[PDB]
Amino acid sequence: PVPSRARVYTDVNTHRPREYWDYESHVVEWGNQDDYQLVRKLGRGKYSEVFEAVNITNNEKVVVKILKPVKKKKIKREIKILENLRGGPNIITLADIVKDPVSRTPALVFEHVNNTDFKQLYQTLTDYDIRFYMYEILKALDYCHSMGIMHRDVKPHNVMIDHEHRKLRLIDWGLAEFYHPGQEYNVRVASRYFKGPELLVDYQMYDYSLDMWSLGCMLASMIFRKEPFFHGHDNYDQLVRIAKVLGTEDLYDYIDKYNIELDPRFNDILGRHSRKRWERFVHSENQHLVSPEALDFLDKLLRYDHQSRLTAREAMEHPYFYTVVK
Repeated sequence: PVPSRARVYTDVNTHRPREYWDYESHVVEWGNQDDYQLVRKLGRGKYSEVFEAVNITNNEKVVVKILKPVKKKKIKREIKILENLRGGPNIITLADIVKDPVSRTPALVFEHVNNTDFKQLYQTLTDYDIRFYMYEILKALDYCHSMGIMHRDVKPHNVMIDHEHRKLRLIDWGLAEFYHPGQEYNVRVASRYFKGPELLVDYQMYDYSLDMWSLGCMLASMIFRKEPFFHGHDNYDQLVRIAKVLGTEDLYDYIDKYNIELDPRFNDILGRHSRKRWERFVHSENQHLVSPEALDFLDKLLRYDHQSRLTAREAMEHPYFYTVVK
């Protein structure tokens, strides 16, 4: 396996004090439990129950995430990432961190954002709406990459949209990591439909560009109205359905370039496939969302070679966003 480096923000953490990325030695400063009053449940998560609440101290609208017991190392990482990124554009802000003195169980308190069900939301988005919100997610990603942090779970579930106020937040940093040039990460880190080829072929020296693939998947679902775009049945099958769109030739070039040991179990399932034109996924029900610049932007995000992909700031430059600059 040939080593790899991020083309941007390569050395952010290299020139940052230990205290910035050494989340393990980070000490949490707790708030008061009794400062918060629960109002409504917002639904079950896999690792937390989420409640609508109010800070009775200053009457601020809050959301509290009551955590299920999980390894504390993981939550310390999330907290330190949240703290390092606070104030950033379209980054959810951690307001406070509290603990229940009777049950010991911790809970994270975030700013309230009024979220619309994304399933019904993408169904009504205008051409401008896709560009605008895409430009907003980009803001959060460039910011967080510039702070030496990969999100690693970019997907519609983790994007809070308040449509009436056209306000967007990137949430759920529980999988996020600090980028260190040369470091090998574990690849079991995204949601299936949003995993980058680098994860699926078990290439460990990845970077911020992973998020840009995921953001690519989101764009493909929005402009084509096919959510999710790559609907694989498992990790192996996920690559196959990517290969069915991007082609097997560029996939094999990708492994060769990085001297990747492709899992022997891929031998009978990949086959041969050609690069499809993006205009093939265009029909009369989604046509109004698709423009030449949209298809160019997408093609420059969905590529096997993670180094080839547009960086977040390079993506903000694209023709596709020329109207959303006002």
